[PDB]
Amino acid sequence: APSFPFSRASGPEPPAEFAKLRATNPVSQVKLFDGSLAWLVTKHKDVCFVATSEKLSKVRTRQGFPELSASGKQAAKAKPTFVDMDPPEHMHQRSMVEPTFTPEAVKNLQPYIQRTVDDLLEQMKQKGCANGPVDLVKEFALPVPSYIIYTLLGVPFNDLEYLTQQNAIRTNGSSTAREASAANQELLDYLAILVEQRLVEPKDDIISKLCTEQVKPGNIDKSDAVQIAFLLLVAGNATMVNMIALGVATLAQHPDQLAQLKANPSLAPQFVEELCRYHTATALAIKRTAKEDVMIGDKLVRANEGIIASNQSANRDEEVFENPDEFNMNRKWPPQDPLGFGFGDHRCIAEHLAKAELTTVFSTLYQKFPDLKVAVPLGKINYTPLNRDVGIVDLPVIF
Ligand code: HEM
Repeated sequence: APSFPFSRASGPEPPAEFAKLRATNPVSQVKLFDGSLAWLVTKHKDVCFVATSEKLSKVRTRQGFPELSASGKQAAKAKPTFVDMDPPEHMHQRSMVEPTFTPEAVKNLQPYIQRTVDDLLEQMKQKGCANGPVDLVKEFALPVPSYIIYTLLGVPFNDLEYLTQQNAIRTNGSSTAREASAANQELLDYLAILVEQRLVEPKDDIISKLCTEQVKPGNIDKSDAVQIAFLLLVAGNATMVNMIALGVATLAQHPDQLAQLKANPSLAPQFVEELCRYHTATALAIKRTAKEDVMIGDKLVRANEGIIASNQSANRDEEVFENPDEFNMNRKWPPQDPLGFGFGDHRCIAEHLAKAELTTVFSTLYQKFPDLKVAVPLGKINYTPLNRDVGIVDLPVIF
């Protein structure tokens, strides 16, 4: 049984192990850091199965849950939020914050999203270019999702820049454990303040909604509200940043498609669709423990055994996506759902918001800067460590 998680084949590539497993051992056992075993599911059909089976659980206090790291096991001790709940608890809490993320609400947020992107682009533009190349991540990829989620949560405008930086420290590779923990606790303390403030004087934001609709009524307590807000913040911000950076790098890697996108920004949604399939920046979230014996393919997963369903592998499943390793924004999509945002009940609550942010970025970026170019050789891009989800740390660009 090989050690898992695997390491990416290279900067922009997924672990090489998946393709081989999909072809000769679709459901196999892998070894976790603590020596425990878990079943790794690699085929699309099987990942969908794992994502929806009611015989499987997300509760981390269940023996057999596939924790992939030491900190993961320790974090499982805290009171859980809907991300780690099974029905009916899951939807009971998730539904408390769903409203802001529906396709309709996101559609209505479009002008705000566009406005946020335009402003950041305009700033990045005045950030000059005569003084050398600028870092697209620090100047654009990072603040776009950060400002949007912070603003949606209820953070005032003047606090955005500082909080964006602090939340970034939480996951920065350069950050020490101490710095990361401090930023983490700092954000939690700040949200606790906002919750106290919004309880007294609610505004038009998620935190306020939690306070008035759930805290005051006594459905949840203040700390719960804080944890739900924190979850919405940290769950996908880092991923958003990486996806934006990865999209820019990918376009540079395929001049033909960049030319096509420049000539037709209306192709942004298709490009984002292909981007979320090709670069599965969140590939270790579909994990479960078997509540009872379950058969998957030619394997029997016994009660209390853990399962890791790789949506990254599923998105490269040759049986579903033709020429899966080819990035093609003009790709002819099959009826099967790409799994960049998961599947089933737990499917990313912000899938629509995330795609809207990406679509806005890629339909505006090259209209603002038609000659935007990565300022270093593509093969020199600074990707995240290979033992981590795919992403880019920094990306110098000129325009
Ligand atoms: C483009 C970036 C994003 C990608 C690719 C992504 C992908 C995912 C994936 C694969 C999952 C696991 C779904 C499952 O269990 O099947 C997930 C869950 C989740 N994501 Fe994201 N996500 C993104 C952005 C966001 C953003 C912007 C937020 C916050 C505003 C967010 C909040 C969450 C939450 C709270 C969950 C847990 C949902 C649940 O368990 O019910 N995600 N995301």
